[PDB]
Amino acid sequence: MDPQLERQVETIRNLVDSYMAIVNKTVRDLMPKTIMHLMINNTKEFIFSE
Repeated sequence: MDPQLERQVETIRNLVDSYMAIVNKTVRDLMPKTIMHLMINNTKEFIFSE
């Protein structure tokens, strides 16, 4: 299967790397936004109002 698996393995690996690059961009973006929405702003609301 070496004539096939060699190419199939390389094909899959390149696809995985590209897709994971996209996922890393998305998570880097979401995390600061998620933290601000749920943690910092609620703290400001509590300190002023509660």
